[PDB]
Amino acid sequence: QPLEGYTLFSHRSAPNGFKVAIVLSELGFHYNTIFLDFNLGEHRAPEFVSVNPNARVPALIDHGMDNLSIWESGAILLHLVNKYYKETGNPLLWSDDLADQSQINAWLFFQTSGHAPMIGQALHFRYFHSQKIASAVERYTDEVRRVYGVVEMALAERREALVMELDTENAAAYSAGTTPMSQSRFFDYPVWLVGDKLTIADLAFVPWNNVVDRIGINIKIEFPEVYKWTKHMMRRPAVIKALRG
Amino acid sequence: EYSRITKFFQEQPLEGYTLFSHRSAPNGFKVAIVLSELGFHYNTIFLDFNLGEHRAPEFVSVNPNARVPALIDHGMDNLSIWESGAILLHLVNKYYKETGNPLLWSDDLADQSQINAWLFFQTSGHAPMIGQALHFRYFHSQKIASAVERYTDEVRRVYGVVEMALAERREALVMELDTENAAAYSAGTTPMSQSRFFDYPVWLVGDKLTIADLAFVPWNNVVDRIGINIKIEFPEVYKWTKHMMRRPAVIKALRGE
Repeated sequence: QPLEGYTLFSHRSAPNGFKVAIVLSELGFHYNTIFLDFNLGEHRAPEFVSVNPNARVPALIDHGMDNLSIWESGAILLHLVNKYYKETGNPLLWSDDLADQSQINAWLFFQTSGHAPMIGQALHFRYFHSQKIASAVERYTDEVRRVYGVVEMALAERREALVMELDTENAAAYSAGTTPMSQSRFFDYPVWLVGDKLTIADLAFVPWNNVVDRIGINIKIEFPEVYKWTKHMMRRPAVIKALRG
Repeated sequence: EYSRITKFFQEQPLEGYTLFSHRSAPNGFKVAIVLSELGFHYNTIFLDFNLGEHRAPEFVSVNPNARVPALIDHGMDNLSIWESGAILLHLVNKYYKETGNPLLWSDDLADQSQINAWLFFQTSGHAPMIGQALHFRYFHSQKIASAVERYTDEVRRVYGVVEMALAERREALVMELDTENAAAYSAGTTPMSQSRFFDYPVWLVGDKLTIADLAFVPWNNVVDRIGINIKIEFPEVYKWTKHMMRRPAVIKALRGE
């Protein structure tokens, strides 16, 4: 076990595994990746249960801090941004403002408990359950859509503000609905969930967005803002260099 | 309708806290609990989704998910925090920042990470599973035994991870204190289950009560509705919850306030 660096226990499919890799990369941390293979029982295998009681990906070992283990992608990101800010004095992907950090946590916990889990069941009942049961598939498909509605309405709100301050010349127009914000030349430019800066709250959704297509959800069509917002993230070098393996 | 909710936002205080909850809401009691343990004075407003109080304009903007619990930290320009996981963390950052003492938290980066590990575990794998078992076992448009069975299996699996974890904390506690019997306990001569400190409280993180432990209290008192008999199959969890459920602040939180 190395005494400097990080080790990330993941799995080829694991979306929360790519989520950690992403943040790990955006922050310039050097990490090793070990893909546990559950089709042999290495996830519940004791050497790892010590690192993660939940016996599953994703898990992180902070070699710097006496090989400390952090399971649960949500906690891993808060540990990573905290350590990064403590080290440089620069809150990259985070915020040195308590009010912003709570809003960031709000969206982070909202993603980990109300997005990934709903997408998870939506998949189960649609692909792995022991029988086709529509009422159950539609339950998560509907819930997952509602959550994208929440995210989408928030981003359109942040956008409205931007497109309405860098173009106060036609604000009332882009506000009354008379004319779509699609026509403002200040559209394209990226907006985020909190702090008008990229943070882990925005990143936490990406690995899960690339997959709600196999659940029948077409973000491109039914969630415009969520679409741009994802496209802005996928286009990041660090993310590109991360997503895959 | 929701004029009351729109009224409240026209008379917010400049200090104190307001907690939007619901009689059933377990994460509502979870915030009340931590709010109480930290000595914070709060007002509680039970939204009745029946009159669409959650659809009120003022509520949704201060809380995008339009669900409960939601905490307004009036002292901080009515800063609104809508996730239960985010309400706990905020509360502890403030208490530590103010008093300079990490009650229910920690001032060591390593410990905080362990705390947040469990915190995310409960809010993301524990509460949501229990919710699905409750749904298929009681409110879903048709009975799907396969569904009910799976979600009751998962809470039991999750409860197993917290059990084996507290079981480790106990083995470590009974071996540290009660040194007049450590040799045996390890040798195998004595069961160790008969140590004087066997019913003593063990905590998930740092040998102290944290928000990682309390988060489970509300959900622990609910799993009896899906068959889980904690006292039997999850003894360690049993003592742990009992210890917590016996604290004056927690019982104050419980019996509504």
